[PDB]
Amino acid sequence: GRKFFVGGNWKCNGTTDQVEKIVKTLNEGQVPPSDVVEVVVSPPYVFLPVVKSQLRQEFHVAAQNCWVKKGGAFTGEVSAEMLVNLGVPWVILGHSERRALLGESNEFVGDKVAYALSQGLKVIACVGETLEQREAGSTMDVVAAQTKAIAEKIKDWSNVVVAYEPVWAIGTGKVATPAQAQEVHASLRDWLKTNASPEVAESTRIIYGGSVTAANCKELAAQPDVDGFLVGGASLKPEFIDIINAATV
Amino acid sequence: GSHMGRKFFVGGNWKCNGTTDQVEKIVKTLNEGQVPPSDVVEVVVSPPYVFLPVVKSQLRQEFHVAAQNCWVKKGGAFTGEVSAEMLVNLGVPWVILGHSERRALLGESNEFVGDKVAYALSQGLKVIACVGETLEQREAGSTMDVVAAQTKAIAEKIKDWSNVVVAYEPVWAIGTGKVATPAQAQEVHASLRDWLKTNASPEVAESTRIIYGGSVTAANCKELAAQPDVDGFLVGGASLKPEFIDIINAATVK
Repeated sequence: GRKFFVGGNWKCNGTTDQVEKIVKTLNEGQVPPSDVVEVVVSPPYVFLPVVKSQLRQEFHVAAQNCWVKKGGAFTGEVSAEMLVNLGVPWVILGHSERRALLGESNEFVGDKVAYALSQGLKVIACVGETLEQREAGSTMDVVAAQTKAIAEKIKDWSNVVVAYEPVWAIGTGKVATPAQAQEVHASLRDWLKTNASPEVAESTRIIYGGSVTAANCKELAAQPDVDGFLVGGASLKPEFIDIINAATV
Repeated sequence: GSHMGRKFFVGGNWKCNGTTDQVEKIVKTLNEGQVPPSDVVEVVVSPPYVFLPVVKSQLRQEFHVAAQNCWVKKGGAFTGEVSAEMLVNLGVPWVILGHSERRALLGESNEFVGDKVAYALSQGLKVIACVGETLEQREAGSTMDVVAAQTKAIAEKIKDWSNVVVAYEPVWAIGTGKVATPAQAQEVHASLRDWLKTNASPEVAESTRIIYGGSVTAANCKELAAQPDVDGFLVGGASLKPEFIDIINAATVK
């Protein structure tokens, strides 16, 4: 039904030599065919050209962010139409690090997703609640509000992937387990069924954006409402190849 | 009067503009341009992040590239951001920090910008540090209160100003319908240099380039260059155009 999706978010990491090595490893990696798994890798802006030119054609690149509207007098920002012009097909929007550290609001993220889609980008849209929010019993309230801010602004989900980030397991004493992931993914999919449409809920990939390793990827992949991963640290490692192969689960 | 003269400095801020073929054309025009030698003028061009590779690879030797921003500290778990050490590794020697658009639209605080400048320098980047007041601030009589606060936030975090260029942006004359005269630019630049004299040192005041980041065209660049405390420009829109070459040549006014 839904094609397994694996995204690698490099975050703010990379040197010319390290990028050379990562691309070599990606290109030499033994992975399932493209009808089994969809693979997207996301370098920092400055490495998008060299990665896009060297990367195997089954794998596509994503920017880690883009501006909320048309380009122009926005020093330091990269516009959606700029990325599209460059041939970059994907963008990550609303990552928890940008919501938390760069103050990106629900509404701001929703507007970014809508604008990115309008220019022809495909979007990985991130949602997720904090430990405080989870312990207050507000997990679905918060995730619903984040997702609604996006849903209100778009009317085509065909090029959207939703990533759930268990922010409550970042820097805390808590581990997000596959059972816990599945519970949120199922709840999110039900939210989509009720608030977008049953068709959108059925066809939209919901990927897990918690810690993903070779050690836990297969058990995560086996959860019925987990459609793949947004990988953090392991995306910089040969381990990423093993994670992609969890698609066959 | 001990210090060697300040080398004229012309930076081009492309802002959030650029396509593959346009960027190719811009760089070819720069490469074909007749300009003074590098002992007379220092030229820096600042493309969006995604065009830093191709611009660096094609741009004439005498000219150097700048990023339009970088992150406040060491890299890591900061999705969407680009670290100073990453830029150094890529071979990008300059960065623009504290641009008025980032202060206003991305909410970059005085201290945030000051931390960015200190960290960029610590990694070996050269910095174009931007300051300037809004129309409201200017009409409130707060021009130097605001610019002092912005500049203090940088000054309190660094010792060595050698690789800093300060850009004064008359935000009050950017998009408001007001214009700034070269006389008004000179007034602020002189006041800012006097602030540096007292709050850093007279040597820092004498050696530090203070460049004008208001509207610069081929038509007004020579009169701006003629101002004694204007050491060059941070050019906006004209930096995408052949006109940028004419602006670089205003260095000979000195």
